[PDB]
Amino acid sequence: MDPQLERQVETIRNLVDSYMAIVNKTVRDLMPKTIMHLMINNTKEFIFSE
Repeated sequence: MDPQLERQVETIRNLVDSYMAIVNKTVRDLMPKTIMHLMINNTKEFIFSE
């Protein structure tokens, strides 16, 4: 299967790397936004109002 698996393995690996690059961009973006929405702003609301 070496004539096939060699190419199939390389094909899959390149696809995985590209897709994971996209996922890393998305998570880097979401995390600061998620933290601000749920943690910092609620703290400001509590300190002023509660």
